[PDB]
Amino acid sequence: RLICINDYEQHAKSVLPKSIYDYYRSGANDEETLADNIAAFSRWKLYPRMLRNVAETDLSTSVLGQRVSMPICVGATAMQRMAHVDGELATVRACQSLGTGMMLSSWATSSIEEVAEAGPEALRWLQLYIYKDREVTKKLVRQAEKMGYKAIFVTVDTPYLGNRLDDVRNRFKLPPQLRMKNFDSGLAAYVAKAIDPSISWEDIKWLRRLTSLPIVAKGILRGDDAREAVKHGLNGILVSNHGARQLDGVPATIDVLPEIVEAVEGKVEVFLDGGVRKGTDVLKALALGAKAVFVGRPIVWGLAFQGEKGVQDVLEILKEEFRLAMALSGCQNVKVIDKTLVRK
Ligand SMILES: Cc1cc2nc3c(=O)[nH]c(=O)nc-3n(C[C@H](O)[C@H](O)[C@H](O)COP(=O)(O)O)c2cc1C
Repeated sequence: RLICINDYEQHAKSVLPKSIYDYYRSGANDEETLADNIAAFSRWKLYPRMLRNVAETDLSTSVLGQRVSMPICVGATAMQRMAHVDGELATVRACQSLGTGMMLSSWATSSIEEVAEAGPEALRWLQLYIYKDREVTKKLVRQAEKMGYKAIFVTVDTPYLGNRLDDVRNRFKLPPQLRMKNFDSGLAAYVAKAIDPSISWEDIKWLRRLTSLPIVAKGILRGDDAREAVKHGLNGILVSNHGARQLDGVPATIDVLPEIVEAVEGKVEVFLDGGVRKGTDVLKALALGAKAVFVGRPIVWGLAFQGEKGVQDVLEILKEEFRLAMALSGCQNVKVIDKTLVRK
């Protein structure tokens, strides 16, 4: 049956209700960036070295000082229990099995505590939105800290929700037996009521004083903004267009990655998400300077197939495709994945 990430998406389309599949699949508006996040990877070509000795390929690396088994981590995707009953709990258990990290959504269908208890040994980080209610915001950060989450990924590209046309057509909302457990399109209205469109760099200063955990700015697309995040004492940049779900017509993340890596001058780690489906995608992102990449939708499709096992399978497919891509390119470990491997 399912031997690559595209197969898991096709299976998911066959077994999820239309409104749930569409919520997970959609991009904003005409979905130009959604297509480009995938097409852009294909424009970057690989220049493999031969005869390097790849008997022993080591995929391990570090994210903000914490070891991971591979440079492929789970990105925040809201409300995972729509795809499968165990939702976030499963994801975290799969991450623990694989030895990689899970970024937990602020809009999870499982609590910060339920997920930590399910994956105590897993590397876990919290994705944060700055809520209008700063007491809501602080108690999410404090709960992450106490529960041995290792970083905060603050999403900075969502003052308002993007306009995902299928959610508006389907009048998206949660199934009746589910909730966000940490507290037109139903979700766009929720954002308008709950999430602060006023936040500025002053709020980043606030958050940077609030916690000693590492903080990564998620959703940066400009070098100037990245340099501002470094000036504010943040510890990494996640180059992201929110899975193409926010402003349509922004570039693909793999295309803006080199500007961001150049702008930060090695001062903080730079990560990528958006369109990662294949081991060669991971290799290209690392060659252009990313420390690791995050996967969003493939994880949801792993849930839709077979829950915890299905997330494990998706992660193992990515790991094996990445291993093969490294070996065929002449790379024994991630430290030798250099810029000459790629050209656009
Ligand atoms: C269904 C879905 C729900 C998402 N929920 C969140 C969220 O709660 N918080 C967040 O910061 N980003 C959210 N994102 C954006 C993802 O973190 C990530 O940037 C994006 O999925 C990466 O692209 P990919 O799906 O192509 O891998 C979501 C994306 C999707 C598809």
